[PDB]
Amino acid sequence: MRSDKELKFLVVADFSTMRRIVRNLLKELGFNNVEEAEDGVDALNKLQAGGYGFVISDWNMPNMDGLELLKTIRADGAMSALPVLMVTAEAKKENIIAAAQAGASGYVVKPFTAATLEEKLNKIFEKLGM
Repeated sequence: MRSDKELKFLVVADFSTMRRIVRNLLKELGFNNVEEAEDGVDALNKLQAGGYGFVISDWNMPNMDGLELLKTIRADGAMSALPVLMVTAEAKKENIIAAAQAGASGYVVKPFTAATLEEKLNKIFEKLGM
């Protein structure tokens, strides 16, 4: 429905190209309420204003990385409920375990196709009920 398509996303990544790819895939899926941030600090400044419903973060970023962003989110009372999808690089399963242990709603490995992202997004929406 139009209503659920209203879910507000925050895409967090140092690389503009990455933010562009994700933002287009979201648009292909019908989600137009998308915002961007370039590091963990910029993201927290936007999240604290509230009213966000889903966060997608890349892993390596300056100032505050993705893992650190995730722990910060999970430790904040008002934010601990946010669904958070972590993007990680291949050859780094340690990153996958780390994200699971920190409370990531899910992870997606890059590069990823339009199909994979949707696949992971849908799995998350079932678990939390959306």
